[PDB]
Amino acid sequence: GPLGSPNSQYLKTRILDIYTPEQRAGIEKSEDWRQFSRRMDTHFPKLMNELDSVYGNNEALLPMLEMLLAQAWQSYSQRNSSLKDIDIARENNPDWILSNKQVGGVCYVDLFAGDLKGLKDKIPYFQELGLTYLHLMPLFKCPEGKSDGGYAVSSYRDVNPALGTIGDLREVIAALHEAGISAVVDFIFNHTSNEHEWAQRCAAGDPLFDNFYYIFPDRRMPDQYDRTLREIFPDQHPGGFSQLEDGRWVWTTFNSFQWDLNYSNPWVFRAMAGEMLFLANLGVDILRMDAVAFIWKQMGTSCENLPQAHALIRAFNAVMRIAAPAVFFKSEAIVHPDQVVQYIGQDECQIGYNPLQMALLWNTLATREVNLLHQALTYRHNLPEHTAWVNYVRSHDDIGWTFADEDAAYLGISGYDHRQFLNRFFVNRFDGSFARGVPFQYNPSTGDCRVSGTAAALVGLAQDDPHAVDRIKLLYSIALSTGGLPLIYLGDEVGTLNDDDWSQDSNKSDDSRWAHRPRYNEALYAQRNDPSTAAGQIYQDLRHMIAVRQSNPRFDGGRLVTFNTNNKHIIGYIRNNALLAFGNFSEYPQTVTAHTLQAMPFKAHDLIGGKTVSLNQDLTLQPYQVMWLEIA
Ligand SMILES: O=C(CO)[C@@H](O[C@H]1O[C@H](CO)[C@@H](O)[C@H](O)[C@H]1O)[C@H](O)[C@H](O)CO
Ligand SMILES: OC[C@H]1O[C@](O)(CO)[C@@H](O[C@H]2O[C@H](CO)[C@@H](O)[C@H](O)[C@H]2O)[C@@H]1O
Repeated sequence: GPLGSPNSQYLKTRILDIYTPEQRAGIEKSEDWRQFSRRMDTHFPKLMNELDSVYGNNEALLPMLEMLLAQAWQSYSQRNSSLKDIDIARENNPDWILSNKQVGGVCYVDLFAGDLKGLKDKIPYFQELGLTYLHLMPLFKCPEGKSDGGYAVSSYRDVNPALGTIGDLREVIAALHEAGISAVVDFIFNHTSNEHEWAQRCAAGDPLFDNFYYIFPDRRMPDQYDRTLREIFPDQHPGGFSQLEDGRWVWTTFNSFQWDLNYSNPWVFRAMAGEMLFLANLGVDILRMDAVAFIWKQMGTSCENLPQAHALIRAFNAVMRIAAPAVFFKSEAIVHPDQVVQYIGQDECQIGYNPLQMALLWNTLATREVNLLHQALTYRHNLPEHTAWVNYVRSHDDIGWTFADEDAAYLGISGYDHRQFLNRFFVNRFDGSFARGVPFQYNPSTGDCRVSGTAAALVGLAQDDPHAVDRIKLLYSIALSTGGLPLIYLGDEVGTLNDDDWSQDSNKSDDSRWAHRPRYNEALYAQRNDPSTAAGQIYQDLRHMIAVRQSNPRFDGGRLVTFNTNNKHIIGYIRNNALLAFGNFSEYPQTVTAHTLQAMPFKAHDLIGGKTVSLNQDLTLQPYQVMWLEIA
């Protein structure tokens, strides 16, 4: 703007006004201030541009921003020197996320290890597995009873006391860092629980919390909005709103006890940015940006993926570039693939879940046909510089069939009919199916349904299907080798089956996702080194692929080129022009012809099986065989 308007230099002089002139002189000369000052200059114009694009000439914008930047300085000043070293290192190495060295795991602290002290005791296991990244499921205070598995947050600062204290969390994070492991946690920034102090105060009409949520007097606007809102948990409530005891209606995209925060209020942004800086200074390395798609609402639209949602995330990003450069964002957007990828950017979310690949791994097991998977790896895999996918096989959530109908239509596939088939297959309602999953949120108004169940349940391990172990290794091979940071759902690496206690526990019984949230299975973990057990076969074969990925630089980076196998059952792709991966999605042997392989060297070492493979004749793969062939 013109002479007189706000800019980094203006804002910095006002930050320093809290100091006596004597104190100020010292602050300005300090190392912390020089670093803060240079990052302000570099990144503040982005923060201002993004916020201006959202809030425009809102009276509260300048006061809120000065408040937030004063907080950003106090936060960076307090930030521990070991974390400032990580800041400098990541500032100098934006592609750390793209290294083949990275392998992630995720677990619930309570289910996997009891409590935070118990989790700290599991760290030698994480090292034995090879993890360099560990996502811990929501850790903070939440409603007793039903809390959407911790996702209805009653406090961003107080640890759930069943898990331990903030001090225990601090020690865990430092212990993870000592072991070479990044700490990853959720930033549940779209909504709080209805017991959160802000929600109570907002609903009670406390002016300090005016417009922190979206509360309406009656159904007039909810009915209007509901004309275009998708139902995420239709078993819980219709549309996007829930009714308070006093008769008013509040926006609740998810459960009725999760109230969507009102980002059209710039004081909400500032509030959440303060919570973000608190997590940063715990030493968190990556924040999982929960429900990114939903943070802006607009009548007559889906209220998903709106331009302002992307702008607010880029504003949050610039706050981290200024006050905690180590802290990266992981986008969790389970939406149309055209929209998934728009969250991924060095200035937005540097990494994002890849639900397209994950959904299509499962699809290809069901159909035995790699067509959709091949299409996605050909046209939707490669990303902008300085960004990466998080490739995964399962998560704490159901599987949604989030492939693009337009893509499927190019292949002669009707998306609607195909999902009906996938849904039947994976819940064991299709002749011959190996899968033992359970439905989640069947919606009779749309035909939509998703699938619950662990990786091992969905491949046939519960019934001892002789192909189950090999199916698990095949799916993980692809997440481990396509390019991106792979994420193991801990428990999968020993073949953990569903919890069949869940259906009868009245705090869980309306949420079939609890089927694939079992506790740590001591008996299976105890078999992990025994090659005659399914646990041992799964664990040693995953561990072997992790060792290869992490040691072999032909896996480095996020880029791939697909290779046409000329066999509809076999997927093929090349990393770094040097590693040729084939995966057979058929339960029968399948061949890649000598003719298809003419451009390849006569012989190549297979890193999976350890044998030299001849490529100048027909290559027959065993049912569900993976080969990782060194061609350069
Ligand atoms: O269910 C979800 C939507 O299909 C939400 O998922 C996220 O938040 C939910 C509420 O906090 C929580 O239920 C779920 O475990 C969490 O992963 C995700 O934000 C969504 O997948 C991304 O677009
Ligand atoms: O076109 C005949 C037959 O010959 C090749 O082009 C090899 O010379 C086969 O194509 C395969 O190999 C290519 C180079 O490695 C690769 O890019 C193709 O994806 C793959 O099918 C083709 O089948």
